[PDB]
Amino acid sequence: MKRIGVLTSGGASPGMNAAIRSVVRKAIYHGVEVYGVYHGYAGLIAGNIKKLEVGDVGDIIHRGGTILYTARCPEFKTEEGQKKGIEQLKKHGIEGLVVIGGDGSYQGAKKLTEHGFPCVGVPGTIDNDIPGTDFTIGFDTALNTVIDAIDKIRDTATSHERTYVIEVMGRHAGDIALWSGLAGGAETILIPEADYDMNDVIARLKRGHERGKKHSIIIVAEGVGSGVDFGRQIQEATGFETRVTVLGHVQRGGSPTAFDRVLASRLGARAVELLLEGKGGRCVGIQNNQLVDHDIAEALANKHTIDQRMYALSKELS
Amino acid sequence: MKRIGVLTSGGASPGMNAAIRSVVRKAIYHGVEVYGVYHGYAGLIAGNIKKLEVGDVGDIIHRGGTILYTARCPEFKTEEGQKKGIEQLKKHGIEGLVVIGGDGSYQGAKKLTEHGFPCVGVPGTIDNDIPGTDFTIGFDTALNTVIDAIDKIRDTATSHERTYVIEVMGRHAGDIALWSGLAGGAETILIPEADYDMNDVIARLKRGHERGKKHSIIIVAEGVGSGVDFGRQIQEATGFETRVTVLGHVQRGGSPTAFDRVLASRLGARAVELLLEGKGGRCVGIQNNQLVDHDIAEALANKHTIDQRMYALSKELSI
Amino acid sequence: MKRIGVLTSGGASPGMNAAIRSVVRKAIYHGVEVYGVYHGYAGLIAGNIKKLEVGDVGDIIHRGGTILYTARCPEFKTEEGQKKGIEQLKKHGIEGLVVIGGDGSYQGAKKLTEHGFPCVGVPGTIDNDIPGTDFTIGFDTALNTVIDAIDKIRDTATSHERTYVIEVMGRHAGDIALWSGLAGGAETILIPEADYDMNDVIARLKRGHERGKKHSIIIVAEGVGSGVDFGRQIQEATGFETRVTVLGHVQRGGSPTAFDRVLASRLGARAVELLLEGKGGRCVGIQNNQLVDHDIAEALANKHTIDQRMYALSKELSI
Amino acid sequence: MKRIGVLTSGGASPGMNAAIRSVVRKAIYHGVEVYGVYHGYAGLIAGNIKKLEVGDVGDIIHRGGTILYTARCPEFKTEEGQKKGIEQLKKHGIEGLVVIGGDGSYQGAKKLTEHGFPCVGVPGTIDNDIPGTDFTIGFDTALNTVIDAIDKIRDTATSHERTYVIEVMGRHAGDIALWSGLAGGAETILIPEADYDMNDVIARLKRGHERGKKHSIIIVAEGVGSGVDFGRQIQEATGFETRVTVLGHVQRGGSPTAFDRVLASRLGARAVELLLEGKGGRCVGIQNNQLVDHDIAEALANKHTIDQRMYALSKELSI
Repeated sequence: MKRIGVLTSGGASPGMNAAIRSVVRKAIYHGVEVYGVYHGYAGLIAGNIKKLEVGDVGDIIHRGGTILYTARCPEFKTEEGQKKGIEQLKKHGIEGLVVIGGDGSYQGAKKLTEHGFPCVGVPGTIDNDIPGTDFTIGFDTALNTVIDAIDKIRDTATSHERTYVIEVMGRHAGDIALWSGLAGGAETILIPEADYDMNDVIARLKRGHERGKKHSIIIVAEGVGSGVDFGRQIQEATGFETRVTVLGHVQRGGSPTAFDRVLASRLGARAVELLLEGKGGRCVGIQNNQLVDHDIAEALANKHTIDQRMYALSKELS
Repeated sequence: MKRIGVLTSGGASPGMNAAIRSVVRKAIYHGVEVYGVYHGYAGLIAGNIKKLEVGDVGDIIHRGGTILYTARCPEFKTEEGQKKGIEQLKKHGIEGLVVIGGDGSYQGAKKLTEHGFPCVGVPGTIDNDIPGTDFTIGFDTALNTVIDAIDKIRDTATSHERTYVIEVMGRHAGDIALWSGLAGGAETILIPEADYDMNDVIARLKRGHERGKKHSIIIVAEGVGSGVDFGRQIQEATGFETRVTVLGHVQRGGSPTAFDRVLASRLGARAVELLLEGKGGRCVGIQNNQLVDHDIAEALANKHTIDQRMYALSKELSI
Repeated sequence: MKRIGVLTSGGASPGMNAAIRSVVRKAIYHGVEVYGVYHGYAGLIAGNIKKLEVGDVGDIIHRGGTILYTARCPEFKTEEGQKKGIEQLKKHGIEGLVVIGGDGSYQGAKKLTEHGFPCVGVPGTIDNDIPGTDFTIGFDTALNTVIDAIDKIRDTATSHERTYVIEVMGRHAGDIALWSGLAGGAETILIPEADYDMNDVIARLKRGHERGKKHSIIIVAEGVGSGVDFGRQIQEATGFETRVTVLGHVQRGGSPTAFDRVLASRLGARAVELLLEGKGGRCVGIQNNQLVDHDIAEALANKHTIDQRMYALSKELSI
Repeated sequence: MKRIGVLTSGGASPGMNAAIRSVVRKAIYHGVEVYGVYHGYAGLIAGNIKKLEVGDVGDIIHRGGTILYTARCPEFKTEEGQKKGIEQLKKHGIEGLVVIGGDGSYQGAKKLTEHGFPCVGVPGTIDNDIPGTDFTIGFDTALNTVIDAIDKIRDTATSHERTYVIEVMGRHAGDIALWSGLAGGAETILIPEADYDMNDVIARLKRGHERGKKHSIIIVAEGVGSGVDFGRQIQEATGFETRVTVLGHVQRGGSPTAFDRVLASRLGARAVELLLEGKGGRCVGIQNNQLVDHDIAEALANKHTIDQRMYALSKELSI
């Protein structure tokens, strides 16, 4: 390929810029041209396209967010929209596309290949909810953002404010909550992939309160419910003053950790390799500490799960 | 004096441990013993008191929280509680008490000295709402905790998600919201002191959406209302999708910044000087970048005010 | 005036971007245009100049370094260079210049002012060594970068290997060393502004070890000497294993703290006010926690000092 | 078992406390008592041992260092010391030992193992140089400490000072340098496990400035040489001003990252299970993202390697 393109879609994840940097440098290394597609598939249809030079990625490896931006584009989820995209790619001489984003962005990667445009998906999201990869780019950073908040909460325990609820992201995937909860030494972790009894939870608060536990910290994945609601119900049920933190989109931001930069760099480069190998409709990932790549359709067909042992471990440790 | 005591009261504040360290080390340097009182005034009344050795404060300067803990004590708001408190101090041969905390800790200090027991207040709280000091110990750390959140939100630029409400601590004082908002480049800051026109907030929003502004960040002091409420109001009224962060007690936690450890070290040491030089019923502070102390009652009689020019400036820099 | 300019000179300082943003926004608030001058005085001479739009500082408040870049320029020390600069300014319609930087950047502002061109200086450097201000923009951030290192070192103590020497920046000023050493609980601090005695030092270290002091941390301002050398000088004197950290230029990098962003915002805006009021040849600062401005020549005439009580306090607390 | 023990040996490593916490909590869940052995093997021989209550580990998961302390012990490398150790263990009714530390600590585990005392090794070090595991507890945290410095150096840019040398830890392993180098966007990485042509290095450096590279960063593992010496070679060969930063022991310090805390928790817990399962003379680890365990002596026979494709990757990306 003489020229490829790269875009980000699905909302920000720390390490997207590291991944863009890798795609650009890896391709330029092999003599390939790289074009930035701004604003995701929306910018693709709109022809918001511009060459990325070696220097254009020379100061971004440590930056959060994405220099290419992202934008939702339902228009691309249609035939006429995909056609506008294809047309814009051909007009710019772009022969293949690296798509960095969430599972949603993958669908578009697939369609493009079917119409003779090799596209490879790179997992950029904090959710860690993409099949065919143990870890998505940004998950590690989000975890550290979450434990930063948990650590600070540990300093604030008094006798009358001793119970804390922290709501983290994770609409369907409990990964953020589970890993954060374990690393944060949380007493209770509520996730969608595991059922919980609010009585067992309240019972656990009291047991801790009895043996003199300095603080009870409850981690709640957003997919399970509102931090505000859980906290209010707990206070209502126990008489214990309950304080609530809702991190929100903070979890998507900040400079990527070392693990995210490294993962981003490897997957990004791997994506370029696949295109040059003539492969397409593939997504990259890491599995058992090894770089893998799967057919998009096959990968998307699996169901994401969490490590139950780790969930169980977290209960033992508290 | 041969023996003094030290205690922490009110919410946790980053730098409390640095203040405790300073109290202990400054006293020991002058050949005075320091006894730790645990759990604030509740612990004082209960007699939860124990000598602090030089090594008990050797690894705390950089630690958040307070090794002495804090606990509510309504009883100490009565003659009975004050008497019990004094009984315990006397029983342990404690001749003066350094109290590190917020507004309500100072009331206890005033009452104590009105009862003939030497007591000095040190301003330990994040919300900068203590008389006789430009800055309380913990405020600067809290500010940095808030902008950490704001900075991360600036990395999340989705075209349809560019409106963010962040609820910070305040209640009565808008200092945290004001300083973190100015430092964080917030578009709008809602503080309890000033009036706000929701009409103005929305117009400023739209004005920024038109000009292509990538992030609209609104800081709301809890004293003004709930971030979630405002987020809903703003989305209902503009159709701009609005995301909300409520930081909560994260703002009280974490390792103190350099400024807070310095302030804490200087102020804790001064409180000791005041006790050893016969003074009492005073609180320490920093004003116009100078170490000061005041009669507690006199200081408590002044209303706290936010810097009005800084508020005005923040509005000039956003637009 | 209807058009001003702004540039950055001297080493990079965290908060420079916050200052730039404030200059642009404040000017724009009063209907005035701002043109950025890139690569410092060098860029001013070479005519590297471009208008700054409101969107060009819309995302920098939290960024370290400077989007206008900085560079050395000996030519601007000469009258030919200075003239070529005004030439370039008047070519672009710039009626006043804001200069954000260290000592050196102030000389150029003096000269431009001697040549009848309205210029105001803003103190941007980490070493706190700029007259007419208690604190320079960047100082607070550097202290926090230093204590982050000191904090990590505390985690690595081991009774046999427990003596650490950290060398910090500050060419001729011991502010960084003094504040960071007080904030980090250092046992000993070496700065140009106070005589030291390695014997008095060695004894400290031993008395500390005698009573089982967990760790011994020594902070050394680079203007006093090398840390690697004080390290070697300390081992063969006590037999104590000694580790040395030299931080170097990390102290200049990083996102500015809340205090630096606030200072930078207040000083930047004040610099614009001065120009628009026709009051060039000044520098701005904060003194006794109030905003101030001074004639540059007069300010530069003042010698730099530190708070001796604070140095004395750090000695008292490290027992 | 009714009662086991845990200690830490080798340098300090972030996550040791999370590991200690997990050993203690996991044991308690199974109704086993845990006794702390302070100061590693030195303390074991000396009988520096005390029961750890469930509350002794209640606030350490996020703390750097180790509450049990670490110490060197040549004595334990001898038959006599080993027996005194076992004697002290029996003396306290300790039936099994969890050893958290570096490969030095594993030797002692193997030895207590040849003596028929149940011991499980847990890999706690930053250099990632321990057999039977892809990652050691503390490695990830150290990487992030290194890139924090590299990131700040990026804010420090000029035409004059554009070349930076950073010396990082690792002992005999290049892992820290390779991973931090890749994560930090280093132009050149010098590690023990791969040959380097200094002229290629020099040539690559010039190649970069010719094309106006923002900053040139070079990472040097300490086991390859001295940062200061490389920086001199480079300034002398290019005339480019080269600033050296030697991070030193700061890399061992700080609060563990999420991954280190999770790793520590899992490996600590697994280590206890192995003792209760009547195993011993094993070390635990993570390989291919799965919990594993191996015979100590066997694992100790494997040579350390790094990912060479990763190394090549770093070369490709820094053009």
